[PDB]
Amino acid sequence: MSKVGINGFGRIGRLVLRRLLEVKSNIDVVAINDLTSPKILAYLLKHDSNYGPFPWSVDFTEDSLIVDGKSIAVYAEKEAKNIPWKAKGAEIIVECTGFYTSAEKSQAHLDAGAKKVLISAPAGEMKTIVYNVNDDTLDGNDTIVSVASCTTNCLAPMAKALHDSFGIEVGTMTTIHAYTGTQSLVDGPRGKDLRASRAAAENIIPHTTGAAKAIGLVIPELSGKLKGHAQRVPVKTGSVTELVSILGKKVTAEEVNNALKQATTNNESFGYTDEEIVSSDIIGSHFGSVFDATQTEITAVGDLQLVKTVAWYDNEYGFVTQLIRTLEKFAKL
Amino acid sequence: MSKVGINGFGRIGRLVLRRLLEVKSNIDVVAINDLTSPKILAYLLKHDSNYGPFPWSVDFTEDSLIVDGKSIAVYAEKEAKNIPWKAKGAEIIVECTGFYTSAEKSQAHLDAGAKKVLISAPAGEMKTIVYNVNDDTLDGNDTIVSVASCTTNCLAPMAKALHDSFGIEVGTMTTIHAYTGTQSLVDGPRGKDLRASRAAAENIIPHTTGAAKAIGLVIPELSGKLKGHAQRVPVKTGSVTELVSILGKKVTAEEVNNALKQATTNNESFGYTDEEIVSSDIIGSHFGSVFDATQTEITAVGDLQLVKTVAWYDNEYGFVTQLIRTLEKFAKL
Amino acid sequence: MSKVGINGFGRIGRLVLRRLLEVKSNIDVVAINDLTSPKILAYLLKHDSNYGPFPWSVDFTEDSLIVDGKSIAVYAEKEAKNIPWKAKGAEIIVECTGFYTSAEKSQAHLDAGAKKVLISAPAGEMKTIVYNVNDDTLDGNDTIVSVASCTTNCLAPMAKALHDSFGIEVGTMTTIHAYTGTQSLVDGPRGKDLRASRAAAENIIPHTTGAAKAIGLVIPELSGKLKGHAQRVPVKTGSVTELVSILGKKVTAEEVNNALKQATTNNESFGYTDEEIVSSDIIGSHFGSVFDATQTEITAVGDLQLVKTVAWYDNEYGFVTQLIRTLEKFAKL
Amino acid sequence: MSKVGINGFGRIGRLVLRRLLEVKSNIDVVAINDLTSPKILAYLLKHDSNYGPFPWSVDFTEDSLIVDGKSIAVYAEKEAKNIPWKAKGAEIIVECTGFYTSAEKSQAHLDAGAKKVLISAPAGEMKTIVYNVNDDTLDGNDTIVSVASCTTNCLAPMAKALHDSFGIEVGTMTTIHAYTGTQSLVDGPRGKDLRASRAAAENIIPHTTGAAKAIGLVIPELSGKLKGHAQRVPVKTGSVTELVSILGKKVTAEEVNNALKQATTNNESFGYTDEEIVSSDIIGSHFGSVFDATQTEITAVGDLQLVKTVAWYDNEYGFVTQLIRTLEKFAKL
Ligand SMILES: NC(=O)c1ccc[n+]([C@@H]2O[C@H](COP(=O)([O-])OP(=O)(O)OC[C@H]3O[C@@H](n4cnc5c(N)ncnc54)[C@H](O)[C@@H]3O)[C@@H](O)[C@H]2O)c1
Ligand SMILES: NC(=O)c1ccc[n+]([C@@H]2O[C@H](COP(=O)([O-])OP(=O)(O)OC[C@H]3O[C@@H](n4cnc5c(N)ncnc54)[C@H](O)[C@@H]3O)[C@@H](O)[C@H]2O)c1
Ligand SMILES: NC(=O)c1ccc[n+]([C@@H]2O[C@H](COP(=O)([O-])OP(=O)(O)OC[C@H]3O[C@@H](n4cnc5c(N)ncnc54)[C@H](O)[C@@H]3O)[C@@H](O)[C@H]2O)c1
Ligand SMILES: NC(=O)c1ccc[n+]([C@@H]2O[C@H](COP(=O)([O-])OP(=O)(O)OC[C@H]3O[C@@H](n4cnc5c(N)ncnc54)[C@H](O)[C@@H]3O)[C@@H](O)[C@H]2O)c1
Ligand SMILES: [Cl-]
Ligand SMILES: [Cl-]
Ligand SMILES: [Cl-]
Ligand SMILES: [Cl-]
Ligand SMILES: [Cl-]
Ligand SMILES: [Cl-]
Ligand SMILES: [Cl-]
Repeated sequence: MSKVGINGFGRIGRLVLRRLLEVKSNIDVVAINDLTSPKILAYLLKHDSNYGPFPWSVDFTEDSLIVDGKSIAVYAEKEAKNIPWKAKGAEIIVECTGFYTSAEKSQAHLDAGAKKVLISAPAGEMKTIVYNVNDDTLDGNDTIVSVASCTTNCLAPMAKALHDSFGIEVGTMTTIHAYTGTQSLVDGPRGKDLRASRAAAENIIPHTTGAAKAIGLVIPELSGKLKGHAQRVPVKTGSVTELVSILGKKVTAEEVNNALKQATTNNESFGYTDEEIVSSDIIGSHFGSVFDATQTEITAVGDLQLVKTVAWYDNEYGFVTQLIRTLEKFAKL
Repeated sequence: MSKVGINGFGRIGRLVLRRLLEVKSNIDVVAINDLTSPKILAYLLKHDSNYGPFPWSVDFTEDSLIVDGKSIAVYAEKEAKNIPWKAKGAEIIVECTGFYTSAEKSQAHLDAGAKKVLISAPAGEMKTIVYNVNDDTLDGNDTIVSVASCTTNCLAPMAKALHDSFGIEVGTMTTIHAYTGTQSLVDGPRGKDLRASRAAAENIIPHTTGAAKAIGLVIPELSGKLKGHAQRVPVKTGSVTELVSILGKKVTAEEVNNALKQATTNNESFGYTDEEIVSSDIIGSHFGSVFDATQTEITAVGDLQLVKTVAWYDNEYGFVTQLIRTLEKFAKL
Repeated sequence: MSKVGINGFGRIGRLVLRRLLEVKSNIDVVAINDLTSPKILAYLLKHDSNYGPFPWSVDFTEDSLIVDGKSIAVYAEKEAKNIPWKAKGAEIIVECTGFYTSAEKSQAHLDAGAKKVLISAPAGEMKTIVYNVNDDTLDGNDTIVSVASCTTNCLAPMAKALHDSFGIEVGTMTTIHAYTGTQSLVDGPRGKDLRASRAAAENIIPHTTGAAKAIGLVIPELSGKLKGHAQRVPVKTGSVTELVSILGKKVTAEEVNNALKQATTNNESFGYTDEEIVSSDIIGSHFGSVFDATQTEITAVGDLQLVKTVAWYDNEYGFVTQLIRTLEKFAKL
Repeated sequence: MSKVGINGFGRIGRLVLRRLLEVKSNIDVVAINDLTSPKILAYLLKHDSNYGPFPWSVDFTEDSLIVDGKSIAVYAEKEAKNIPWKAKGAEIIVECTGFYTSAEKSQAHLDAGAKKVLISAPAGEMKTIVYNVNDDTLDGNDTIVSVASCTTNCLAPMAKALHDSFGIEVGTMTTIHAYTGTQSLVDGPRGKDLRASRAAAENIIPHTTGAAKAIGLVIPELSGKLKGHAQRVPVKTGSVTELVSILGKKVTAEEVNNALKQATTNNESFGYTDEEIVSSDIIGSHFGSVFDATQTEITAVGDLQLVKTVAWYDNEYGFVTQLIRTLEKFAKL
């Protein structure tokens, strides 16, 4: 299967395409569905506030985009059941709308004539892959899979290294996270969630995330052992996850950092830094997660020890590189 | 005619209530319509990212707000014609949703039992008032009235003063304007305006406005003599309007500033400053416009002269002060 | 009664005046030292990007400010020993410059003729007060004293309550903190701290703070039990401190929240909220810290329990209210 | 000579070196002077909040940078007359500190052993070059020259084009400009410029600029015929210049646009767009100026006409491409 449709040509959807082209995948994006015109999708693909001009030619007709000379159909169907995926034979749907995050809802793509769906968000109790952590759980028989959230892709590889080297007995995470499209520009209603109603670029905004809760799906041994949340803050992309853990062994910072260094060596999904970087330095990252040895902290009082480990992530592009790695493997099974 | 309803309890609508309590108007707001729950409306009213905590007590029930101890009904009817304005006797509707910006649209509130409608926005060729420029044109027969935009309330008093003192033969305006809820948080579709699709807190974004174009509604002798546009920029509120004019007389800067100063004297709508202020100093202003003498500029070669005059405005609260002066006059006709 | 001098009329030092006038304190501020002219200090006092217009009249002469009709002498001596504090009889110095944060350095004010110094920052091993936590350790003999940081003033009352109710065995803190004047507007050298060189309004920036490390000066039984750091983010003021603890007893969330609530009752320094607030809601707070029951989290596995507690603080005005409470007491001893 | 030194390794100084490497220049940067250590300079060069990772290797020793394998000497001499430019034979100094913006001040570099200085800012009455507008006025005997400001490089080619096609009789300019390091992060003294004291990322801040006033240095026929100013706003780089002119002929929008379009054809310095861009789309531009046809406006009343023309500019990288074009020519004369 080398035929993809993108449902939801948003921040993640457009970057899926940009990254497919960047790595010369033999995947062919043949169709896109959204809620707008080809003219507007083309404007948006061409001009990006976070990543700058598209590196390839972009043009449009009344029913398509022309991206680096290839035609991609554009549809505007509110309900996935009505999307004509059969029309151009879209086999694998990259589900990036946020509105189909369960096997029940993403079934509508299959009903509509697609074979597989890769959901770009947590999608409940289904297979949930962080590339280079648990992508060997994938088989030929899988039809609807999740690559979880940006935060899950940041946390999982750090948690996994810690769990493998030291054991994690219990832990809590806080991500200091760039604001996203689910939040508000000015204070006003945003469904039921009171905090999401507040002006995102003018506030620190606590926010729920399931990355830690649902880590069970990626790292089965940590199931139920982690909790966490986010503080959404006014940067446009680039985020950082802090994990505070009780480990199964007494450790030093040096030891922790060496264990992480090993886990990131020749690891295309998981990077390492001992440089004094800030969030803008992670924009454009090709990793799902970048461990930052400069922020490691061990608080010890006798036999008790809290270990804080910190990893950066580009919640847009960095996450997308993990989505594509997983897509490329999903496509070959 | 002292009982009011607010349709659209947004940036403008919530501030309408705040300003009304602040000046202890004899006007009572007896009902609110929006699209959400009293809980959410009360949360937004209590906590404001731009003006801080509401200065009175705020609580709610399943169908009401309780503000400063007074009960205000809350309805959630998306079509104005369905709002049960008669239940609490709402007579004047302050229309702040953005969705009824015409006589044809806003007459739905009359169908729904109200007596008059004041529209918080330009609304085509109906009676349109900038308080202390043309509120003397209001009469007993006016049933649907507009107060034009924030930008109109800024531009008009400056243009009026220039018109009366010197003549404006032609002019062009640029307002450098705070972002608003019609813009986008992250890059993505925002109706059909391509620029409006771009991340508002991360861009200078050219934006069309009608303030100059429709100035004839407020200053009839300047009908068709002005054009202009906006540059939307990343401040939360607070804006500034520049007008470049060919006047009907040769002038000096001191002479323009003195004329403006005279027009702002005992003028509750139109302030003056010669202080080196910046936009956050205008937040919370009780004027619709504050002329800034430090920015006046006369550019002349022989008989060819360009005059640049600049005024600040808090496009949320300052505009709201104008809306409320207009409302209090409208209610006593 | 007591005559005060302010050294460093910056963000903090200006708000010290504002808050003293706001509470109608008996303290008279008779002198200010900074590095600039009365005209510039008057401009800055009058117009504040975070708190708006000064609530009292502000004027200047060539050597003073006139504030609400009262004269305050202005000096510009970069070395504190050259400040003529005796000329106006300034007895208590509020040291707000950043450059005299030790007993040895602040001694220069005593040499220059002041009697006491209160330093608006950590200042090594001196008496270090968080009002309503340990202000009872002050006595008539103290002549140089610290009120620690904003973060300490947020952290200490929350750590005190947890300590008093449950014991803290070990803990780690992260504060997501507004940017301040120690940081950089654009990427450029900023002393020796590499991360402080980076554009503050455009980045999440890891940053060291001694709040947790030196907490033993305020709560001696927690000496050595806490560590932490900051992430500096693009909000202009308003900050939040998370603390992850192992406590000496097993607990529920409700139980933690009730203990904190009791601790905040009739506590003018330490507030409580169960509302879904965001950082701009803390701006202008009259508390040093506001505990947020909505963010409390207990992660538990077997007999292991991590407890996350979170408190907001207005690192500018809120801290200042603490500084003023301490100042009022220190001046009467 | 082809050996260059940079004085002021700031936003402009560092981008000078990046651009020199990017276009594979002949020029050999042999020395840098600033105020700090090689370590700090290396960190700043390597990590850039606006343009991302340096595309070449960066290391340092105690007295040098090593960039793409080449050693560059670092000095820390706050007075230019003391910079030891003869040690590595720097012949042309790119003066980017902002402290030597006159002939008399930059003479210090010649006293210090250099032959020529190119000042990255206006510097009074000396040859002032906007590349592809008046670079042919440079000759073999010029030793101190200016490239003016970012704004000048944006305005001049638009003005030149309008002047050549229609005549400019008189005109006034407003640039909506990214904040820069001359401004303040938080409200605090900034020399004598009151508006520069105010928090740059939280305000619209009127600011003077000589772009229009000194335009006669670049286009002598326009001397005295233009004036203008800036509004500094909260975007990190990327700016826009609006010019309102009385022209020598009556025109249509299409006529202005086609004339501009012709002046931009095969012009490496002056670009054209008819796309609906916003400021972030100009970041990384290799033009000094990009004329934007979508914003052209003609306001006409009988006999009279005002013509608004607008061009974007990356006040950092864009301007730097102009500086480098000029430097390459200067070095070969
Ligand atoms: N932004 C991030 O940092 C991030 C990171 C990882 C995962 N995700 C997830 O990826 C998904 C997309 O997030 P995003 O930031 O790209 O959101 P977005 O809001 O930028 O994009 C959503 C796109 O889907 C379209 N859309 C909405 N409803 C639709 C429908 N019914 N049919 C077709 N198109 C529809 C919108 O028009 C838009 O173009 C979400 O599930 C999100 O949780 C986002
Ligand atoms: N924000 C400004 O600077 C400004 C200044 C002057 C005028 N205005 C105008 O005032 C009006 C409101 O602007 P705002 O900035 O407060 O917008 P907003 O988006 O903050 O508020 C609109 C409110 O109306 C509600 N709403 C939307 N459709 C509705 C419907 N059918 N029925 C009931 N409620 C509905 C929304 O839920 C929201 O609470 C617009 O016409 C706008 O142009 C805005
Ligand atoms: N969030 C906060 O801003 C915050 C919170 C708590 C404590 N503090 C502490 O308060 C102090 C001041 O912080 P700020 O944010 O007000 O800084 P600031 O930079 O806004 O103000 C410092 C003032 O000191 C002046 N100054 C510098 N050197 C001087 C000298 N040698 N003599 C006299 N004046 C001098 C400056 O001109 C400026 O007006 C620091 O110790 C800081 O850590 C700050
Ligand atoms: N930033 C822009 O948008 C822009 C555009 C065009 C021109 N310019 C001009 O270029 C010049 C530099 O601007 P910038 O934005 O790079 O400034 P900046 O503040 O980023 O850089 C100035 C550099 O000079 C160093 N410095 C200061 N005084 C010094 C001295 N006496 N000796 C040696 N080094 C010293 C600083 O440490 C810093 O690294 C200014 O003249 C400015 O007007 C700036
Ligand atoms: Cl469906
Ligand atoms: Cl959780
Ligand atoms: Cl209706
Ligand atoms: Cl117009
Ligand atoms: Cl506008
Ligand atoms: Cl620590
Ligand atoms: Cl000028």
